[PDB]
Amino acid sequence: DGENLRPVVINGSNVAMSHGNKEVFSCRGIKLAVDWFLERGHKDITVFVPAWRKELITDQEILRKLEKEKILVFTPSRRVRVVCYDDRFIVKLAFESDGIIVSNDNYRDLANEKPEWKKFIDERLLMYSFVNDKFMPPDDPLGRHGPSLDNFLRK
Repeated sequence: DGENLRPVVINGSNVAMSHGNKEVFSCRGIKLAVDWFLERGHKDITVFVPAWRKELITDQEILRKLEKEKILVFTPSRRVRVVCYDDRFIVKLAFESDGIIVSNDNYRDLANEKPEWKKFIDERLLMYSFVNDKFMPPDDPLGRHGPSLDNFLRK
């Protein structure tokens, strides 16, 4: 009740994959997005990647530091392979933290589930594009009819 900037929650798996070669998990995509939000002034950032990424993937050592730095968490997975969907962990954290969800995933699945999540997703989803190492969020994140980038990123 004081931090005028919102928390940021990042779908790492989609970011990494949306960086570099479409099929390559280019970790470095996360840090770049984190450096977008750290220079803007955000202190609360969290990036959810499945645990198996620790164990077509480049720069895994990025996921070591961001984890130890309080920014990253490794969602559950194991063998039987089963991977608990990080999708829910992001939506629920961003919902309660009053933050944003950084993803090119529309989250139609979780929106369709319950009407509070559809409202929150459509109002607080921050989409993006990568051009090389240029993490460019739109300055019209809800299209034109919603807030600008600054307004969207702040309480």
